[PDB]
Amino acid sequence: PSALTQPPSASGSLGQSVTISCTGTSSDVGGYNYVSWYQQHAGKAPKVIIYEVNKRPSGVPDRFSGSKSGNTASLTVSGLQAEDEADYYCSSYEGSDNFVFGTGTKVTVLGQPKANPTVTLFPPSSEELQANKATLVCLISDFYPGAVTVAWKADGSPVKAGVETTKPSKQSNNKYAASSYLSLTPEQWKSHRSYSCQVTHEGSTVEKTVAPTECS
Amino acid sequence: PSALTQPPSASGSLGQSVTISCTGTSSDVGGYNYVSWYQQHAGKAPKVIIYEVNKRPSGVPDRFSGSKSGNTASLTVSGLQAEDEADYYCSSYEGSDNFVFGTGTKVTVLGQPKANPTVTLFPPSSEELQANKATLVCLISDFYPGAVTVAWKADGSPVKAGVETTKPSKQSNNKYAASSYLSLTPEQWKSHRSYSCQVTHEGSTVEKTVAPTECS
Repeated sequence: PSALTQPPSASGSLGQSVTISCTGTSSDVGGYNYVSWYQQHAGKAPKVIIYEVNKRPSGVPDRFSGSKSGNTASLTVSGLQAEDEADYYCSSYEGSDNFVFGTGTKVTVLGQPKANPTVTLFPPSSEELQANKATLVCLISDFYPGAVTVAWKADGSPVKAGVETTKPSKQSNNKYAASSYLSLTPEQWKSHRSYSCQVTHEGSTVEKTVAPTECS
Repeated sequence: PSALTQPPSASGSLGQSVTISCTGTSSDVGGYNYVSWYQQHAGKAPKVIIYEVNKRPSGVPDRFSGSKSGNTASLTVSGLQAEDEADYYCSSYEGSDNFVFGTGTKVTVLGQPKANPTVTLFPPSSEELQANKATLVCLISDFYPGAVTVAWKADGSPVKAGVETTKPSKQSNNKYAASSYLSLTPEQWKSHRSYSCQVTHEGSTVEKTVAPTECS
């Protein structure tokens, strides 16, 4: 048997463009015209962007393009914008009711501005307290690239315990977002002068502090 | 569109019959009797394991039952093997220009006891408002298996905009954790009576309700 052959790397820079290969055989891509191009975000829906070798779906943007050339179908995504980072799989009709897929391509943009994160600290809410538990959410958002560390602090002295810190998702703007949490008893909470959230990105350190004051 | 609701996570032990749904919004009910179940394992690509409602593609093992009882496609793995662990996306071709995939269902083979999320909602920090910002963060912790839905409400109204759910991460306790933020303008924050955060997970659903209150 066999798959379909794409190469796993189509890198380009913004404004520019990229040109992905999907090679089949005269049994799938060669003979039938039904070659489709999926766009897929990390472990999210994929969707049809190209379907009958090349044609526009309506709500698919104006510049992903498909080509056929023998055993080979090609997507050329012209003009490159950030978000085009994805995984693009092809599909080729075989016969006797069966569709076969590709190795897929991870697409990468370059020249995307780097961002130092917005760091929002959240003190333990009123009800959290009424229930008698306390949690601190450091919301580390809007960064790029996706390397960022987190540290919490007792009071100057550190907190290397209690903390769970999710590691970085990607959002609607092709910028990354992560969070960190200190789970503590309100004892602990009302005991200390302040609890910090230190967040470290491409050399730019940020520290946000929280003191029992709140409004919550 | 996002027009085929699929569960966040399904799970069983080796031997359990795991049923999976694609519930379609209004549209072509009894109108696309042409739904397709597709796998994705980590790092592979989408093997379509069901076409035309109940039809098995070449070499799909008979375990992988399929039906569409009424508005609802229901795949059924009628004997869980380890390798069944995968994402599952349904699909519907609603007229040439329109291919739709379900939201996606993750199948886990039970490796820990099942553990429903602790939904904890944080309200805009006092200070943050002092800076004219409004952000809420729904924190979702300590769940298994790690595949969870999030929905927000502005007064029982899906807040469709400004939402940024992340992706499950392994916590040192070997359970998952996610978080959805919501960026807002102060005025809009006050101008709503309540805000809730509803997190769907394997039958259980948790919704946490929040409201504007002051200090200042």
